[PDB]
Amino acid sequence: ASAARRKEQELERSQEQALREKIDSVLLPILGYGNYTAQVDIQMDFSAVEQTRKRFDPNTPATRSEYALEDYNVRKESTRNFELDTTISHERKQTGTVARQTVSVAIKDMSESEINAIRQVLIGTVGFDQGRGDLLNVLSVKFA
Amino acid sequence: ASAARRKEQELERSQEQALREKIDSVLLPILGYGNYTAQVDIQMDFSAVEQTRKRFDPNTPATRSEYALEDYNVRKESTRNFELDTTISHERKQTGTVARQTVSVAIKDMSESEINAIRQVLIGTVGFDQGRGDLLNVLSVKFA
Amino acid sequence: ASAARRKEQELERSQEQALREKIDSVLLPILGYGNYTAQVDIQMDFSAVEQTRKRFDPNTPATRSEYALEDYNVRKESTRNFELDTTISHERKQTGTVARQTVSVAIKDMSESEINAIRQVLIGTVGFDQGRGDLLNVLSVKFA
Amino acid sequence: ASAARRKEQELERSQEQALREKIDSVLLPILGYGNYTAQVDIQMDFSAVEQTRKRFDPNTPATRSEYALEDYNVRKESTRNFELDTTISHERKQTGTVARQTVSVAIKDMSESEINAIRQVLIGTVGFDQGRGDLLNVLSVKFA
Amino acid sequence: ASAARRKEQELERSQEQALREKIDSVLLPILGYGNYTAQVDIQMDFSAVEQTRKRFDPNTPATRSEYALEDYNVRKESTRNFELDTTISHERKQTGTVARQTVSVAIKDMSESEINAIRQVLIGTVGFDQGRGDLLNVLSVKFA
Amino acid sequence: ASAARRKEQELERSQEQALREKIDSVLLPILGYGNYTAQVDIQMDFSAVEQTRKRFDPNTPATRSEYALEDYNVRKESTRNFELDTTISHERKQTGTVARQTVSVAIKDMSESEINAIRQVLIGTVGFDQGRGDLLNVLSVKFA
Repeated sequence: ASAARRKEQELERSQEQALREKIDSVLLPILGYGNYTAQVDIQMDFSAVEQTRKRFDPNTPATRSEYALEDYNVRKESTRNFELDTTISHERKQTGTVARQTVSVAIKDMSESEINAIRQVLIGTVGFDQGRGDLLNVLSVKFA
Repeated sequence: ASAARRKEQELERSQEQALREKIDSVLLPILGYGNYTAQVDIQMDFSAVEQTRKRFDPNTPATRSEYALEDYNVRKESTRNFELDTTISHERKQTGTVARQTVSVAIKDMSESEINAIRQVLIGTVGFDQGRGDLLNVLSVKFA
Repeated sequence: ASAARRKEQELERSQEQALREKIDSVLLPILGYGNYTAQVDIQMDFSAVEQTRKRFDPNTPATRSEYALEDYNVRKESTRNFELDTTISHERKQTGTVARQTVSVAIKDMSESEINAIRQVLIGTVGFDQGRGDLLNVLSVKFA
Repeated sequence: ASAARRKEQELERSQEQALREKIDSVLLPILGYGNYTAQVDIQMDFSAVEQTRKRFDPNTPATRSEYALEDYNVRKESTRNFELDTTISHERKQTGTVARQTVSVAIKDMSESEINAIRQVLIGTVGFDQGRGDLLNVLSVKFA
Repeated sequence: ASAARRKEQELERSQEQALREKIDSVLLPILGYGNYTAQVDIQMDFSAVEQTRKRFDPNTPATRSEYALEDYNVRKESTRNFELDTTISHERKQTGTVARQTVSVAIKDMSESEINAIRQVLIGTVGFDQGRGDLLNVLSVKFA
Repeated sequence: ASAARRKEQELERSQEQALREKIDSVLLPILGYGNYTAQVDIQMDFSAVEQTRKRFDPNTPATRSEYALEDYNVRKESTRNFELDTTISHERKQTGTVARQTVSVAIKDMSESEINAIRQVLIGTVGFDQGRGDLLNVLSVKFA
């Protein structure tokens, strides 16, 4: 029960560790050893979702049987059968999708252009996405 | 029964410990050894939620059988059958989701800008989220 | 359960590693050792989708049986049967399709034409596709 | 489950390797050793599609039984049966079809005619096809 | 599953190898060693198609039974049976048909007539067919 | 499955080899050693076709039973039975029929009459047939 849950926790940590390497592999040759520091956080969910969809197309009907009666003298009778396009889809979702991620970078003292360029580099280095509400902050402060 | 519950408690502590490392890895090189102190708290729940949804689309009907009678002289009769889009979803929730989290940081004596910058760094260092009603306080006081 | 999921994670890393070789095999002879740095990221999904389609062609009907009555004096009666073209398709999707990919390249200090040419080379070196919302950034910054 | 999927990945790499030989066998004697560089990418899918078609020909009917009544005095009655041409087709698709392919070639420094001729040679050397949205770029840049 | 698929790949390579010999057996005695280079590509499919056709001839009917009534005074009645020509065909397609093929030939430096003659020779040497959208390019470029 | 298919490939090669001997047995004593070169290609199919035909002769009917009534006063009634000629044919097609064939011959340097005569000889030497869209080209070029 709770034995497996702890394992899940460890997995999250692993993800963070991976990120903590990648940012280390890019900022080190450009900024320098001891002139930067950063940390990351990854939050995920472990739900279990299944979906079954069964759709129809009402705009394309096909007739199979038809009966009509038009007895004037005004008796009018009609009986028709139809066949429709059916689509069935069955989907199972993954377990462990990343929900949110936060990255913070502090640089020892910079102009606006340099910070913007470093942020642009980190955009591809990390993979920031605005759809998931991700967070990425880069700034320069005085060390001590 | 109660043997497993205690384990859950330990898990919470582990989470706090993790945070107590991350804040230590960022504030130490910028502020300095012995010039800061902080503690965290994490509160979670261990419920068990299952959901089953079965939705329909009323705006897209598809006809299958149709019978009509229009006997004037004004007898009018109609009988129709319909087919609708059906969606079935089954979801199971996780056990151990984080509900609230509190972070407090005290700095030995600072200007407003420095405190704001440190708070901004901690925002990404911790992962503060306003949706869950999280709490983060950073301030400077005189030590003794 | 969770034992296999971790394996999936490793697979993603492998993909990134492959890319980290290819960019190394092209930029090295043109730019030079120690004058560039780059990192990549690949995000995928592990869903399980099955589809079953059953289509009809309403514009091409074929008659099988026909009965008519035209008793004037105005009794009119008709009864027809039809046969239609039926197409049945069953599809199963893959597991592990690439969703998004980000590439970032920084070059030590360049004119606009050189950067454009390097980007064009990397376009075929990596395989950037705008349909998936892929990201590729190449820029030049001052190293330290 | 995931053990076989990795194998699929390896297969893709093999394809690329093959291409990386063919371009090496053509450009080497014409351009020269150390005056060119190139890389390729191949993306495929591993779906499983089955199709069953059952077509009819409505323009060519054949009568089998016919009954008629033409009682004047105007009773008119008709009843006919028909036989139609039926075609049944069952198809199974392959697994591992190539979807897209990208080729990029850089030549150390050229006139437009020479680049056009090299592109024309590579057209048959690789097998570029516009139907699949393939990509082939050849250009000349200054090396370092 | 995937073990046999790889074998299919090898088969394709074999085809190319065969072509790479035939062009070598014709161009070598006429052009000379070291004055030409060429490569080929063959793309095939591995589907599985089955067909069943059941055709009729409506223009040639044969009567079997006939009943008529011609009671004047105007009662007219007729009932006829027919026999028709039936043809049944069952076909199974091959696996591994060649879809497209590309040939590219470069000759070290030529007049238009010589290139046209070499192309004409290669037409029969390879078997170029316009129905399948085959590609054959022969040109002369300056070597280095 | 695929083991036998490869064998089929080998068979095709054998056919070509046979042709490569026959042209060698005719052109050698008339043209001379080292004054000619040629190659052939044979493309076949490996389908499986079965046919069943069931034909009738409507122009030759034979009466078996006949009933007539001619009650004047104008009641007219007739009922006849017929017997027809039936032909049943069952056919099974071969596997490995030759579809197309290409022959190309180059002669070291000729007048039009000599080339026409050599083409006429090769017509019977090979067996060129225009029904299958066969290809045969004979020409003279300068060797090197």
